[PDB]
Amino acid sequence: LKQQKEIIEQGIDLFNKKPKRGIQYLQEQGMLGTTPEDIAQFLHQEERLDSTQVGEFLGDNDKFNKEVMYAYVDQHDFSGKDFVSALRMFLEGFRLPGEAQKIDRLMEKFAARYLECNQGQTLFASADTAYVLAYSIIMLTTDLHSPQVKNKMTKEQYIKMNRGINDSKDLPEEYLSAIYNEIAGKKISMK
Ligand SMILES: [Ca+2]
Ligand SMILES: [Ca+2]
Repeated sequence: LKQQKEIIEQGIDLFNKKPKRGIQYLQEQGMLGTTPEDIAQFLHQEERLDSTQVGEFLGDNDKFNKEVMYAYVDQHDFSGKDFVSALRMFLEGFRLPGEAQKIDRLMEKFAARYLECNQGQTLFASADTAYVLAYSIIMLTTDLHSPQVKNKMTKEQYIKMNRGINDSKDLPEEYLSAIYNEIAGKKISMK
């Protein structure tokens, strides 16, 4: 159709079939800019973009996708010295892709952005500490809250995931138990 209102909704529909097709259509139509920050903002603002497609797009290895993903994470504010809440805010927006390589890029950038927003912060010696913790949380919430895993990961098990070879860049066990309790009682969701 003709009205820009309709064009945006058509782009959104097209994105839901194939993200890059939706983006290009909107760019052709003069409805969307061409920088990573333009696309990232679009991704943040349009709640009707399909959750799974946003995850696959943000996690994709192509150069342009990664730049969009960086800008997308940079438009979050992760202040407050509250790691899990930060991660929950991040993962409210879309559905994590399945491919481990994708989760890995997403978790690495999440961790870098978290520390950048918490510079006086104390627990995490390096981005790697944060990245490993974040990844362990994804694994924990998948293990605890997927009925296909019948032997659930235990608190002792979880703590092991977060050791070696850093061994001082390593997190207190009391902190890992508290996170375990938090994730066991309240799954990571989009809702
Ligand atoms: Ca988000
Ligand atoms: Ca999610």
